[PDB]
Amino acid sequence: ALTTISPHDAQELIARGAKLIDIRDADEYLREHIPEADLAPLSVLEQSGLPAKLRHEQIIFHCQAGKRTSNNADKLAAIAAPAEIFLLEDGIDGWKKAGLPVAVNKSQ
Repeated sequence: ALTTISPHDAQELIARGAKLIDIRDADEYLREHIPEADLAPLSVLEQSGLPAKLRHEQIIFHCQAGKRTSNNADKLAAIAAPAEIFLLEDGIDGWKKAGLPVAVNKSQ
């Protein structure tokens, strides 16, 4: 189910109970961390497979500012299956769409 959403409403699903699988770096990005996310890179999505531990009804798949997801966003949707997989409109904004900073090593 190669589908996507808008960086405004997508913040409703996640806030509704949607797991956000970040298929990005870990330590390289350890600096910042979305207000949720769920470490699950191709490595894990492959070696581990579907994010069962982070599987519910509808799971998302994104965490970039436009690179090349569509490349393997198909088999990927089948990797997190059986489940409703979705992509995040080219734009890491979304959560930042409302000028909201992610979880940094120093919040307070």
